[PDB]
Amino acid sequence: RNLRDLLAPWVPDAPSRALREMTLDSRVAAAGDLFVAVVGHQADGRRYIPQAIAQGVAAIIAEAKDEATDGEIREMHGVPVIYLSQLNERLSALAGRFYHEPSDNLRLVGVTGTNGKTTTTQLLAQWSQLLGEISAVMGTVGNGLLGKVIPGSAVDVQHELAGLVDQGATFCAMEVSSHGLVQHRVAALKFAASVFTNLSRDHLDYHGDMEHYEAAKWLLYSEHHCGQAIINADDEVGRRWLAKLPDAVAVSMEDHINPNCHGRWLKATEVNYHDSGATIRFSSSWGDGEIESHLMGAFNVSNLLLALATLLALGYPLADLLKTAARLQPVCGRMEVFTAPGKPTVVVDYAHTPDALEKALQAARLHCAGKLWCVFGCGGDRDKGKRPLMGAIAEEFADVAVVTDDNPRTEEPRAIINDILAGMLDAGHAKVMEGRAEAVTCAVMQAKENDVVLVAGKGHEDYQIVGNQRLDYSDRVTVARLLGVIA
Repeated sequence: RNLRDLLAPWVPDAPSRALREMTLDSRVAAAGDLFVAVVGHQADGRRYIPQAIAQGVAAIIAEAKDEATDGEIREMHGVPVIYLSQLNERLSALAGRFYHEPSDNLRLVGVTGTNGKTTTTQLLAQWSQLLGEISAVMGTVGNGLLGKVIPGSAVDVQHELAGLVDQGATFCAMEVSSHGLVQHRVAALKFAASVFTNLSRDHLDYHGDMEHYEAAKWLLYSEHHCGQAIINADDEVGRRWLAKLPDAVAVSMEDHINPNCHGRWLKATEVNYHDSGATIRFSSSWGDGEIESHLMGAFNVSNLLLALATLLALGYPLADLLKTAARLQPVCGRMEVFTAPGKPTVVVDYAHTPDALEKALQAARLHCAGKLWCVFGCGGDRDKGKRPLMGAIAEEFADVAVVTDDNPRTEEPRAIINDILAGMLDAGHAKVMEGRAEAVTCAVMQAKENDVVLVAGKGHEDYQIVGNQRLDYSDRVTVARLLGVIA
């Protein structure tokens, strides 16, 4: 790491200086560092140049706006200060070079969209690893090699990706937020593939607004190295973009592939939602097949198909993907299915809002031949508004609502339950059982073999907050033990 080499693409004259780390934060800027002084929203890093110098940074790269011309090399207390125009725009490229282009030394797949990013990223990372990659993820859950994900500027992105390259990662599945993209946080990453789960947002009913939003996004897209484009054709915006991208892969489970285009495509032709997952029959430009997914609900069929289409597009052989699909697992505590011979199917999901609970129940219903049970409660000492809404949802979308406790904290547990019941048309038809473990047990032990019990609100969280006490408790463990299986 040398300032002169770092800057060679942009500034030919730059002085030679050994550099340690690259940081935007003057507070942590230490001896030998490159401090990068940016102008942000109500913050100007140039103000902190004297501090950084006093802390012994080897060099500084600074926003040129108002202060200097692009490429201008100055010197303050024997420290080179190099000014660059549009530094925010170029920060990704700058950090990329500094960290030896990590995205050129592994297969990076970006996933964008409002929903399904985490799941699709997890599936990409899992499936690629099943086929022999050392895979990693970067997303909302955290960053790391698979099974080692620990819970962010353009510099942080490149640095983290370099970290992963150093740990041996050959594949990385990255969640890309709309906000990250707009702020040029992934501007210089070489994506092998970019996956769109959707491109549809609220607040775009005026066609001028839809046009500006789309224009902004198309502009951003055109500036990035997206690689193979894999787009969900079941999304309306998805379809519009597919019409403009003859090389993009169209993915559908709802009959939106237009075969006249002769493009690359992948479509589920039939899905059987059953008591332990989904059997997905599909055709594609790569060949046809049948996958046994152990994920639940229609949305996860879509996510799986997107990951499949992506890996096919990257050249992973269909036969090997088919042979490994049954090993794909859900994100822990996300529509995570528990089955045991001759017992009801039990799904653990973290759904703890009206919208999430509704979606979870609708997903569970697809796999449910008998009655759908919903075991849930609401957090105490928190916003109470969702309580009757969750009651109404449980009553509507389940056949049996079992209302119980879920982190009652210092609030009277029964009072929370009463607020839930208040939301129902027929509270008397709900079952109430206090002690969460007892409520779970009640549903699981009474439910028929062909029933499904959704246990909602905790997912992977292994505690029940009663009073001030963080009591050891797991829905997953409770369910596993009742079914005689292992969590």
